Amino acid sequence: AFTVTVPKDLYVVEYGSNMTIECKFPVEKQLDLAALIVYWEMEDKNIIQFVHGEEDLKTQHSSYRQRARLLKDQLSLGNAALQITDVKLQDAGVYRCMISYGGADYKRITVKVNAPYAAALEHHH
Amino acid sequence: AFTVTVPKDLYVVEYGSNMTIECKFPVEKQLDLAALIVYWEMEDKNIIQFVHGEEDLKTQHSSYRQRARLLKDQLSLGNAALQITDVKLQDAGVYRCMISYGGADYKRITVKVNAPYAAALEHHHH
Ligand SMILES: COc1cc(OCc2cccc(-c3ccccc3)c2C)cc(OC)c1CN[C@H](C)C(=O)O
Repeated sequence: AFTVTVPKDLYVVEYGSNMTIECKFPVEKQLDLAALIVYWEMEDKNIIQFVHGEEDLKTQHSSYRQRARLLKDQLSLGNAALQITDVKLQDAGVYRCMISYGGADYKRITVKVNAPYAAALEHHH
Repeated sequence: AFTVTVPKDLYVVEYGSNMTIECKFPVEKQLDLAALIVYWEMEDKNIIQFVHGEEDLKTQHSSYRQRARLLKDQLSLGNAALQITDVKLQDAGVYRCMISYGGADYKRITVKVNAPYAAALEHHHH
């Protein structure tokens, strides 16, 4: 069966750093880009959509603009890796990577964000 | 674009009855089952998986045992309908219909559960 796997289903990262959350699917041969679909979301807001070799960002949620990229470089390795830069406190939650490449499956990844008092306090108001 | 559509994205049902929540996907002429993949989840609790023309119950969440069917007949019509029987108070929430058939898409459906005092009282006391 075609199954998406997640090497680590929980990440805890420090406010303001960068994170790469990985999502693995089988790639036996050379990648067939036109058969590939990658959807990354967080809660119910789109982070990246990838169909026919191109990222589509019309969908992408405000709070992910210019901070979220899919390392297409790893896709040929079978790795839909999402890179978030300048991790905010509002990035903590459940992410889902959904992959269709001759079959389909999806997996959740939970992200916790440690933060110093100051950043938490400004998130508070 | 491959688009899953939901004719009704809100359902109101009475406790202990059955509900059928509707989810439609494009099929022009006769269906290719080896390409069809349907997942019904509810707030990240797996309800149904349908792969290779077979429902997969290996991931089915405890609370949906033998209460959930996918109407296998109407799949050729472009109809992924999830059928829940003996609707519980914990069946209220956001459902998600995920469909891969060449393209891929998913849609949410909210379900509210009306229940009389006694049933709500046992649910409250759980
Ligand atoms: C949230 O909506 C989505 C979701 C998309 O992947 C959703 C997606 C992507 C990959 C695999 C599985 C899947 C996983 C397990 C079981 C069944 C399917 C799923 C649901 C792609 C989209 O775009 C291609 C759009 C956008 N709508 C527009 C109308 C469109 O499809 O053009």
